[PDB]
Amino acid sequence: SLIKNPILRGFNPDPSICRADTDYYIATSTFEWFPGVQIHHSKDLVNWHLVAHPLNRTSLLDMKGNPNSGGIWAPDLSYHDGKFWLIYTDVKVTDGMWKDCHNYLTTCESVDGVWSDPITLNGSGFDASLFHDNDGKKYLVNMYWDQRTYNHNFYGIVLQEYSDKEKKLIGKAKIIYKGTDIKYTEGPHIYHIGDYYYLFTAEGGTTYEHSETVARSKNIDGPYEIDPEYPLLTSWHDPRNSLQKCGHASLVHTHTDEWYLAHLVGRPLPVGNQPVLEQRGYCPLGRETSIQRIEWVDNWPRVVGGKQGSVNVEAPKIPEVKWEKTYDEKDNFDSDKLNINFQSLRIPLTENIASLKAKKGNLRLYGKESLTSTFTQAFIARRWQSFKFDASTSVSFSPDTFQQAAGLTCYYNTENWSTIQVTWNEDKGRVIDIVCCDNFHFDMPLKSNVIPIPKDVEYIHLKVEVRVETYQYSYSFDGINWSKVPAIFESRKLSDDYVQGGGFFTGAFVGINCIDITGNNKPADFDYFCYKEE
Amino acid sequence: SLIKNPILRGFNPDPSICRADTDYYIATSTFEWFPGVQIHHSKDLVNWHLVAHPLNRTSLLDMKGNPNSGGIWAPDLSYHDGKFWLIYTDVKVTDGMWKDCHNYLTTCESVDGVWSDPITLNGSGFDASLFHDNDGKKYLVNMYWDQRTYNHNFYGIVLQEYSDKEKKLIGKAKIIYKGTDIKYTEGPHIYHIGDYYYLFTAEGGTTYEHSETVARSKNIDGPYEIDPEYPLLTSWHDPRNSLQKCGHASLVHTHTDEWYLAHLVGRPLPVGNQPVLEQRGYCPLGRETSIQRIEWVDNWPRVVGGKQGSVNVEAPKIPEVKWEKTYDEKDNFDSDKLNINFQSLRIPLTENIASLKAKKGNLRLYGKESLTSTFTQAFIARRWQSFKFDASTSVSFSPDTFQQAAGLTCYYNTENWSTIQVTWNEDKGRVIDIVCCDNFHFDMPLKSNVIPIPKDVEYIHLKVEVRVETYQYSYSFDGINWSKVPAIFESRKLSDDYVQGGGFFTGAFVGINCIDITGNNKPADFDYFCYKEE
Amino acid sequence: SLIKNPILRGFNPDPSICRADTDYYIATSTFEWFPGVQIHHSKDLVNWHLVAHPLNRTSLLDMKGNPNSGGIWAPDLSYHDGKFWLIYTDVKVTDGMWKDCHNYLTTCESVDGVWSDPITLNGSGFDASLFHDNDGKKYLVNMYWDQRTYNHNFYGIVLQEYSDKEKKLIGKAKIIYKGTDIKYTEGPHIYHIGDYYYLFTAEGGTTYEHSETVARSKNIDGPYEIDPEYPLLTSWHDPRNSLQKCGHASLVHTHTDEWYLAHLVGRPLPVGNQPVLEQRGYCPLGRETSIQRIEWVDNWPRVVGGKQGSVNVEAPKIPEVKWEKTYDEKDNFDSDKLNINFQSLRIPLTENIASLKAKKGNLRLYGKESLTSTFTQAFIARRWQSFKFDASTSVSFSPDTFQQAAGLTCYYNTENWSTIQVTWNEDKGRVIDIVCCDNFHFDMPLKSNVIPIPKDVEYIHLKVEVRVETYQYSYSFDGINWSKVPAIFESRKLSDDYVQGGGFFTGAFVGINCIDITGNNKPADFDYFCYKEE
Ligand SMILES: [Ca+2]
Ligand SMILES: [Ca+2]
Ligand SMILES: [Ca+2]
Repeated sequence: SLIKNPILRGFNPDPSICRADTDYYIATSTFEWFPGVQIHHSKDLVNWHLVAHPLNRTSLLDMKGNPNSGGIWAPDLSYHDGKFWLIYTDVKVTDGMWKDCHNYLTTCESVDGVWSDPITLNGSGFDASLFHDNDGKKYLVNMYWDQRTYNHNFYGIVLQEYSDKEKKLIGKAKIIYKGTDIKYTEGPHIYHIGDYYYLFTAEGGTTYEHSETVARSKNIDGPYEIDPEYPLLTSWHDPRNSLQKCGHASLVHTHTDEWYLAHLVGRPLPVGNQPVLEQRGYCPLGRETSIQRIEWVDNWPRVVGGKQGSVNVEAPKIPEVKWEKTYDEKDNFDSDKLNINFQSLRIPLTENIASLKAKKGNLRLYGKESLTSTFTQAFIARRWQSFKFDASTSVSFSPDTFQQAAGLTCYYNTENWSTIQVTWNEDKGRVIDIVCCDNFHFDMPLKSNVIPIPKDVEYIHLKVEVRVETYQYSYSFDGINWSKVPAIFESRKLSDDYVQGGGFFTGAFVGINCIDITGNNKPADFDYFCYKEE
Repeated sequence: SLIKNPILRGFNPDPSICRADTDYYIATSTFEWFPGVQIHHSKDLVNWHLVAHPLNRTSLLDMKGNPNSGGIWAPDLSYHDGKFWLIYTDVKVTDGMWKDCHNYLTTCESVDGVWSDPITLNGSGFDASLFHDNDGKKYLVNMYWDQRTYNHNFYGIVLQEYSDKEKKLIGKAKIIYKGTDIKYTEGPHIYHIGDYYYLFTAEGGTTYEHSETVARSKNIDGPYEIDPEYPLLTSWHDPRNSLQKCGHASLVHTHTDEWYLAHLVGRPLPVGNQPVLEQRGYCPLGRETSIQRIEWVDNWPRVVGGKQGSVNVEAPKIPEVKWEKTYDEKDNFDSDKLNINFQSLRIPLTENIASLKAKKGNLRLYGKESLTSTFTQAFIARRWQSFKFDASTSVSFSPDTFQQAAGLTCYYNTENWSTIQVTWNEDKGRVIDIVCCDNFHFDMPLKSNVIPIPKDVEYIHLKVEVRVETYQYSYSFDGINWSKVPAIFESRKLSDDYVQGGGFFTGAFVGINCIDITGNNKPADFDYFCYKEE
Repeated sequence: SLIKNPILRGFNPDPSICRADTDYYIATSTFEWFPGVQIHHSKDLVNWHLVAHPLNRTSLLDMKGNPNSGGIWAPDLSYHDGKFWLIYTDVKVTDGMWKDCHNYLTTCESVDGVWSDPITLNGSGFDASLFHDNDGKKYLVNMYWDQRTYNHNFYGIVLQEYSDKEKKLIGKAKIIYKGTDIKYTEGPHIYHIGDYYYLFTAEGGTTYEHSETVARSKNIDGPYEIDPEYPLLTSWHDPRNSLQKCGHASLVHTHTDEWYLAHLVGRPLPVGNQPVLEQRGYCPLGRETSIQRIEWVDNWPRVVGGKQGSVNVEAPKIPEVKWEKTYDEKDNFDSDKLNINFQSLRIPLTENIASLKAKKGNLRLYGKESLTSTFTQAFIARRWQSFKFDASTSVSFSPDTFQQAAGLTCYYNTENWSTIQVTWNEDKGRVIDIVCCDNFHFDMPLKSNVIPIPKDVEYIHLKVEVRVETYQYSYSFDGINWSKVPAIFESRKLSDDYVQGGGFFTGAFVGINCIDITGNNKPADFDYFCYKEE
């Protein structure tokens, strides 16, 4: 069988792969999207399904007010002593001389279970990872941040013993490794294999310069020798490769005695007839997860097929297990549980923000704050996972002020989004309008040419057609006949590469929202949500 | 004798003056500074003292993660039916096409008591104010925000009945007034006096273009006719006047049948030999509160002495009552209660952040997040209230990493501050260092020329000398002999006028903090805090 | 009758008014536009006509390569000893800590005669002016530039005797006046009237803060006393006045013993429902010339009708004399003299750039450099002189590459313009296209939708309709039926107030050009040029 990369499409960065007997799991980072930490499962490493988000209660994860691309950075998922261990990081400051954050540990018998109250770790840097050694000792490793303005911020990798008995870090923390001249040394994981401790790190930063390198030591404290052939993984030198930004990896040893390496990538939109070294590309699907096969040479791991990483990869010798889709293309909102592929921003949804119970067969969003708010938005959304797809919904809404709007939205962060809305105007009553924000530049391109909605229309149908480099919205008053709204958007503008600011770590979403600035919590009822990839 | 403006110095904007029998109060806005809403008291309108901050627990005010210059905007303090009524606004979004915010009402029989849990009002704009009519009815007025990108955002003034019985706004909301051509129409207050309802509004924005205008109507919902002589109050046309930005006013009728108008102002640093129309000034003391005498002509109020506002103002006919200072110039941290002049950022202090109990005679700050964090800083500060002063402290601190730092800080917001710190270096051990941020540009100007601290020094004394246009830090190991540190700072860079971004609404502070990025909560012990104006 | 301001419409700044017996003249600045210095004539001060541009040969004026808004700044025209004297300034550096410039004197018996080769003066500042005293002595006054970065650049007014006999400045130069606290002291002119030397200066800068102030002395050297009522002229304090930016004035004493004051102004486009103090306006007609009546009070001049400047002004007691228009609404290019309302950029036109002698009834432009070049553009243009007008042309052109284009253009400077062009495309052949530049942001909004021109079309008609806040281009293949190009432009973007950079001193023009990058000098024949105001 063949692995066809990427294995986890759309926004799914920083893969932490972990084996539990013959089950395989990957944890990916979720940043401001709630509930936190995606966990996907596989039997064969080829086919994956989404199965859990452990961080689903305020006591585990409180991101109210968190900056864009703050919150959950690279997660670390392990399996030891018969249970799963999750190290996660809440990032509070995403730019400037500091990166204030807090690391925590939680555990659970199963990935989809009720995770334990969190244990407080440290905050010396992000990318915390829990290593379970073969002598029963446990160690936390993370990057150590140097805020000093005349120094590179990535001071190296710190190691400190973790005591499960005391439920805290113990002993002295030590810097064990400083990285290579590529720098941005982060993503540490340790593996004790045969004669060595192997320290895997990401380097170069999570852009086109991304890489993974491996160092080794006979003792856990180092010093570590660097692979003479470093990096292990990178496509920096090959701008034509389908998989770019190859780094932030983690290693798995299969029950079939084979070796695979999960890592993030970006897949740029077509760059066209433009300088291939200069214009490396825009990635609206964010950072995704791929897996490479590893072979060993002179006691160093090496990527089969070359450092750049390959698209089609020989799968492990395991019977094929494909999964049915975890969502319906047309979700009629007939269940009381919101589909696992939907997230909301920063905080748990409550019945005062969203309800599937108020009116059977509908999702009712009670209007809250605007698309620019980092507090409470009545907004659920799912990832773009293809460059070509249709998404649609229909909504009943009776706004009586321009302070009320409900609609379909393509969204990256609070200053990068577009939306088609049902809202209201003094002279025309209920109308369809377009609103967008392009790195904090706001526009309403239709101006007075909004589209009036007849009083007798109950559900207004709204659709977006995403077609690689561009996308466009349409509406329908009968669910059959659609009309195009003349605002065409560039997909590249909902990409990690385009958005401004220190945090550019998520990806494009498509979703539905209800805004009510007045405080009246006006309800909008959505009859369905469609997502269909082409 | 005479009132000498400003009556409330340093950061004290948006004055809401309120009479209760023969006591007078002014509430001012506090934004991200906690506890919220400053209330000062006076018998005579001449002498004022700081007495309360009602919003002092999370159930009233939850500002964790709030943007700079979000949180508490203009407050509204009234006295009716034997108790005080405070309307306040928590602003969550301070820039862009929306200004997401939430208005609330709380009451108390005394300004310094335990205020009631907040009643939820609306969010259609800020500057909410509660008007008690003489027929038992009550109304809320506030600005109505228009987010549409092709429109000015200030749509006018909205009115809605408030029901004390039902604990909520009732009936329909109505736009009662659209303002003049100066626009930015906000700060609405209604006064029913004789035959008229008078509607006061601030206009022009809280910059050098600030003003106040009065309109009147026979009925509460208008139409309102505008004073032919508008504005009531403004120094926009007079760049040389000592008081600038004159606006956002409230009216009081004294028990001596006299009329006074509290309003905000800015007092620029000397502009020097520079064009007086172009460089209107930098105000490191933020917006302060002044009060003018009012006289009535043809049933319109008029500012005695001219629209620009005067520094010296005839006092009401009340026996003078002066107040003891509300702080000591040298605070020895000898009491279990932190001085009323100190605030912290956003959230309640807890014993895990700051303690006066852990080591009596010291304030112990347990290190938390950096100076750039909008979450939890172990940082207490007080307002600059003069252009010339000294402030100093001494600190006992044993950092073992550059991730730990404690010191004296002059601070405006998370991207505008400077500090002298006890911290640590690999080669020199404990050292004194300088850090600063100038509109998100960071620097550490001493570079390798940090100042080693001898192992035997227990408390390191730190001082800032503020001298109008500039300020500079010094240190001492003995408390007697000071050494200047060669980094000279510009006071104008800690001013409303200098700082970048949509929220520029506080003012300069000086205080003491402790940072510990590691997560070890390393304690710094501060023996005293001095503040002495020259 | 009444004078109706402005008397000189469109780009006509810095008026230097001059009486010669019973003729009145006003010179205005022309910056990079050639030939230099516009001179208008009048018998009555009510009716004006454009009659001369003295600086019409390279020996007088060499601006090849000059920065936008460099070249000819405020001119100074006087009449004395039977002839005209013109002081002019060629500014080579328009931004930064210096304003490198050179002042010159030329003379002529008539304004439309052949002016003498220039006498080199000084360079210590711009705004040079020649004062002829009644004792036969003559003096140059100009502003004196201070480049020091910590100082305001406007050091005051320098005075130095000029010797007609020696053809140079003689003796020592002296600073005679430092200006008021408004600063930007420039535009000095001295008038010896009765017992005083009156020194008039512009202050505040040529923005909405512009003004004129008068000071006086019994001796030419000062000290000068400043008018207690200063300024003499300004509308800074009155944002609603029709005439804004009132300053940079000159005084005339008529032969009827009356006093008038020529000055520049800006007339902003409608600002709409926007804060009147904040958005003072965009002026696409640049800075225009107005005239006020002067009365004397206590030996100080005073502006009749108030300092702000009036639109309607009592005329002097002189018979009214009206002038024929100086252009045909439809210019058929039948004369071999290019119409006086046409200028070109920087350099004299030669028969290799533009010729009326190549084909009778056509203006042939031989393609040169792009719209972005400060060197050689084959481009002639006339001022926008109303907010509402049609301009059009028809062009015969056979481009065979996208490197060749000819058409109609609205133009402010090299990085602010738009144009409709006849050009060429690989797939479609000859095409109509649109190109624009918006503060150095370039766009071609039609993209691949360039408009094919049929092979048999010999003249392509091109037109712009300017309609206050917007304008739009159209074309016709038969001169009868017109098609609109779907692109709408904002008139405010061709305004002094919108353009970036240190020099913002001209105004919008409309004209015709031919570009040929290949070096083939391909000819474009223009059959007519229409300009009709409405
Ligand atoms: Ca349904
Ligand atoms: Ca003490
Ligand atoms: Ca012709």
